[PDB]
Amino acid sequence: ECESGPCCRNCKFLKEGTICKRARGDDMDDYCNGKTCDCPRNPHKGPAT
Repeated sequence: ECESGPCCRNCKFLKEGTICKRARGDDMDDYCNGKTCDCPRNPHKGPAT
């Protein structure tokens, strides 16, 4: 599969812990997980990253 959400390369998963969107406050960024490029969610409402 080519899960084309360039939190991938073009198709290929980034380095497990590589931010899509540089969110801050509640959602502490949005890392591609080696598995998925659906700009994956990172809740962690409180502690950073």
